[PDB]
Amino acid sequence: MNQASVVANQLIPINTALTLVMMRSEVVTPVGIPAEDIPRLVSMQVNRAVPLGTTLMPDMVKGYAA
Repeated sequence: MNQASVVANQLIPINTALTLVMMRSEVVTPVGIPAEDIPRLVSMQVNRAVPLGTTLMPDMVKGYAA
């Protein structure tokens, strides 16, 4: 209950460096990268196109580890 994940606020194209305008948060299931990790994600690249409204998962971000 109430646990938020990072959700794409825009289509995020492949190999694009994440910016704050790209990353909303929402309480969804399954649970993705926690919202609190957004600062860590800024400037990291996604390794695939991430459609609008997709929950961002650990395997979608180059080099990401919690």
